[PDB]
Order: sequence, then C-alpha cells, then structure tokens
Amino acid sequence: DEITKKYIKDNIINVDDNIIKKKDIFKLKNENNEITECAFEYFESKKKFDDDIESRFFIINDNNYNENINLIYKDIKYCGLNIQTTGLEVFDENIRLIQIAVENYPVIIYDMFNINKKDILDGLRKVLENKNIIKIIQNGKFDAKFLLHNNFKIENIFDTYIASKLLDKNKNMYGFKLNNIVEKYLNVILDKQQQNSVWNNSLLNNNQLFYAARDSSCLLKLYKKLKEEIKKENLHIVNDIENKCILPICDMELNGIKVDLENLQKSTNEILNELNIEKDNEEIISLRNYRRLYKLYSAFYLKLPLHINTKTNKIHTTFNQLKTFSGRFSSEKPNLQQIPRQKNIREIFIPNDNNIFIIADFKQIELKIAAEITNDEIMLKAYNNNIDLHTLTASIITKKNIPDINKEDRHIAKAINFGLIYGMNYVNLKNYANTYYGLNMSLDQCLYFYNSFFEHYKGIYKWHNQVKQKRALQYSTLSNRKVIFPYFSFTKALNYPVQGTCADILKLALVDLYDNLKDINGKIILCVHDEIIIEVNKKFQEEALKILVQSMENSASYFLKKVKCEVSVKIAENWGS
Ligand code: NA
Repeated sequence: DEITKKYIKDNIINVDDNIIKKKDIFKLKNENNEITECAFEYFESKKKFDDDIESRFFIINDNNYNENINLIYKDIKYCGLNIQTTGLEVFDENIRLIQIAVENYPVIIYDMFNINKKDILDGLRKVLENKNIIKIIQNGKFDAKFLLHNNFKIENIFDTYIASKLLDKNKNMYGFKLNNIVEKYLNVILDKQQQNSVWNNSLLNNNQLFYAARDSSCLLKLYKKLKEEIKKENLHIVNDIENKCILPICDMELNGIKVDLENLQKSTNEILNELNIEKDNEEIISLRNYRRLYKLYSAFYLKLPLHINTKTNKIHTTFNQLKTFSGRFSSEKPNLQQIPRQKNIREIFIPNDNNIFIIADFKQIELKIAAEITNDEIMLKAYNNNIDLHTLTASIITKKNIPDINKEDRHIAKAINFGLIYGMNYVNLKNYANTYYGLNMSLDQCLYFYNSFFEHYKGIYKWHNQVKQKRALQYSTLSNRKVIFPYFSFTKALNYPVQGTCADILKLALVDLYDNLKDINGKIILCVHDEIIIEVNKKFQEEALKILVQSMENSASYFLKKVKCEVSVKIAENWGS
C-alpha cells in the first residue's frame, strides 16, 4: 500500500484516498507590527464539501513545526477549542489531539502523542490561559476536566451546549448534539458519518480529522448566532454564571471526596446483622424496620463501594447543572443528594491527612427569597429584625408573644409555613401536617391557620392571586432563567422562582468561591441542596471560614437586595457533626 503509506511522516493513515498535503503562503499580520506573510503546510480534502465549513487544517508534531503558526493566535479574541481523547474517564485516559479554530484560518491540530518538545505547546498554553481569549467549546466540562487534569490552565469558556440548553427554556429533553445545534441555528446538515473512532492508535484516520476539524470550525459561527440569541432574550447573566461555573464543577469532580472504609464496612456488617435480625423477626415493626434497613443496606451501603476508587478511597461523582428542571445541581454515580441525611452515615466521609472540612448552609433561604420576590412588608421587617419566620407565624397563630412561645408552636408554624407558602388549601394542609409532622389538627383549626396566615401575609396573598389569576406558563428567575410549562400547575408555578433563585445563588457562590479559594489552595468538594463543603489545610482554618462566609453572603447579596441571608457554617472533620 503506497497510497496508504503516503503521509506516515505526519502520522496519518490515508484510507479513502481523499487527503492532500498543500504547502502555500498565508497572509499574516504579526511578527513585530508589519504585515508578514508566511508559508505553511496544511491538509485539504479532494472531495468538495456541500456547505461552507472550514476543513483545511495544520497538524503539529515535534518533527514538523513552524513557530510562525503561533503568530495566528496574536490579536485574536475568540477561538474554537475542541479536543479528542482516548476515552471518557480522564484519570484512566490520555489526550490525543487538541484543536484550535481561528477566524478565516484553517484549524490547528496539536498531536499530543507524537509531540515531545514543550516549547511548541507554549502557544497553546498561552492561549488557553489568556483570560481575554474566549474559548468556544461543545461539552466544555469534559474537555476542561481532561485539560485541568493534564495541567492546562484554562479560562474564559463559552459553552455551546449551555447556550442551546438555556435558549430551549427547558421544554425539550433531547436534541442537544453538535449536529442538532448546528442544524438548527446554522441550518447546515453535517455529513456526520462518525463511526466509533479509536484515538488510541498512533495513526490518525483521514475522514475523522476532517469531521473533527469541522466540529471546531462551526463553533465560531455558531458562537456568533447563539451569542446573539442570548443577548436578545436577555440570558447574559445566566450564561455568565453557568459558563464560569464550569471550572468549579470540574474542581468538585476532580477533587472527589475521601471515604473511611473502617466505619463503612463496620456499618455494613452491623446494619446487615440488624437486617437479618429483622428477617428472622406487630406490623409497623417488621415492615418499616426491615424495608428501612433494606434501603440503607442494599440501596446505599452495598451501592457505595461500586464508586469507591479502590486505591484512593475517593468517590468521584459526576455533576450536572442543566439536567435539573428547577435549575439546581444534580449528581450521579453516585447521587449525593440521594444519600441519607443522618450523622451516623455521613460520618464515613472524611478529609485528607493535613486537611479539614468546612461545611456551610443557607438558613431559610427559600423563605427569604420568597419574602423578597413577594415583597411582603411583614416578613421583610421580621427578617430585618432577625426573627425566624416560624417564630413570627407561631406568634400570629397562637397570638402569643416571643417570650411565651414554645418549640411545639414553632413546629406547627413550620408545617403552616412550608405548607401554605407553596400554595395549598386547609384540607391538604391537614394531610400535610398529619403526615410530615404527625399533628391531629382539626380541619377547622387548619382553616383558622389558612385565614390568619393569608390575612396577615398580604404580600403572599397578592402573589398567589396574581399567579393563580394570570395562569402563565412562562416563568423567570432573579437571574432571568426562563422556563416554559406544558400546562399551568399552581404549586410548580409558585415554586420555580424560589428554587431557581436558590440555584443561582449556589452557582454564583461556587464561582466566586472558586476564584477566592485559590490563594490558600483550598478545594471545593460538594454542593447538596443548600449546603456546600470545601476541604482546606488545617492551617487555613479560620481563613477558609471567613472566605466561604463572605463568598456566599456576596452571592446572596448580589441577588437579594432587601434580605440578609444567614449562613450557618461548621468547621468539621466529618460530614456529620
Ligand atoms: Na469533540
């Protein structure tokens, strides 16, 4: 095979006989400041492509290299970053190729396997590092993980998937592939034909480089149009937050979380013993106890070891920030939000030797947001004077005073608050309290709760009547996250703004946290519900404490402009304390 052996010096296998090595002159304007033209050797296709998408490209080996190529980067503002790797899991794979697409230029492809001189990469590294160069990516979290793990400081990322996923206003589950997005906004059907490629071998296939290169080219025009649609429907803030939240997410996944095997397998054998005890064993006893221990055992304790990286005893879960309807985070394999909320269990999660955990929580942020969005004078003033809404509600229900209040009144107040705020009638309220609070409150009594509640909280009353009357399907957030319902659901309609705003505060907090937590080399570990976990060296204890508090408070203060959030923090050696 002579045609196949045609471009072996460039580590390319010519299968379809469709590749051409062309050496020509390029019109650069760099060097010093004068227009300096330079000759390069690029590759082109014999077969002409249908629509107008760049397919010409350079390949970079340690053998063949031209410093002048770096001059292409000089004075750019955005580029199409797209890498190909030897698999999925970064920790057990290597980066094959790294591609950069530049306006009106053929794609630049670094071959990482054949390269060996570091000097070359300095161009790539400088670009990726350059805070002022926008790197356009498809599924940026993935590539970003690989790069950060392979030590490539990246910054200023624009994610096409995020853009497309937001412009969807969350009304479609599928249709977010590169081909689909391009086919939609650019109106160009990609040739596709991408079979299961093997980047592991040192010979690069012919067609795969073309298609791959195109997958970079389209990111430019696509970035332009998507950018335009974003700034049109006012989603700049959202995009800013999310696209900046990429790196924090990568930090979470890369850092993982260490687990103690002693207490783990101890609890395994113990709960297993109690399980078999219940197996050998009124009604509530056998049923609830057996199935409870069964879930804690099989559905948790037996599941967890699957994701334990044996040698490190770390769990590296995968996070998602747009697969959630509300907008909050979602973790999978395992699902951290699915793990029980007890002390005995979570105790098995520990920091590393010279490190220590810091765990922050947002207190009553749901009702705080609801208070501002609703703009209820009574609730806002109650918060401004540092008073728990449950204490308030309890005082309004029982007509007691703050000294004469008692814990049970706060209990009832909790049921009433979390019940009625999210819109529900006194009947369902009785069921809700009777189920989740075990309170035999008469229907008349719950009616009294309803009337007193809404009679006092006129803000909430107006909010409810507004939503219930307009019966809108479109809904937004303080970050302006638009969502479209299929049908008008009252509860969901009331709930979405709150949950969404909460999510926004969490993400913005993680971004600010990721940027502030660098000096003491502090690590981000976890974000579940309304609590965040960071791991820092025992030296930076009080420091990291102040940092975390200030960061979250700055976020909550960014969105909320007339409510002060209470961030309760605990410096711990365990998740449970
Ligand atoms: Na790709």
